[PDB]
Amino acid sequence: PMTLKGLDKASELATLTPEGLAREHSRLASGDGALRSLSTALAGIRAGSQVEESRIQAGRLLERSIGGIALQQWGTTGGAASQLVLDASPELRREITDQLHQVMSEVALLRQAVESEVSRVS
Repeated sequence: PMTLKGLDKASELATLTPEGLAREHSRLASGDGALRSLSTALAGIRAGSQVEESRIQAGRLLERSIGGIALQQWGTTGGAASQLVLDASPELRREITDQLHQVMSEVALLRQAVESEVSRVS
């Protein structure tokens, strides 16, 4: 459940911005960071879900290249994503954001899958 919460914050990533991209990134990449939690929440599902699909779906995302930078990057500072943003700002926020929103879309598929497993337990 806690892992899902981490992914829940990812919902904000779908509403990321350019201004916050430079700032939110740092914060979103900090403790509890929605950007960082997104990557963590995903990893949590990889070993949090009792379905190979959850891990496969999560893994595929964790291995996915967001904004041209691995997703695992759009969830931590000092990565390639940081450099990617260092270049594009207004456009990145447009494309990167558009991609982020889409990234969460797929996460919802895996997310719901996890809830289904934890739900079935009930």
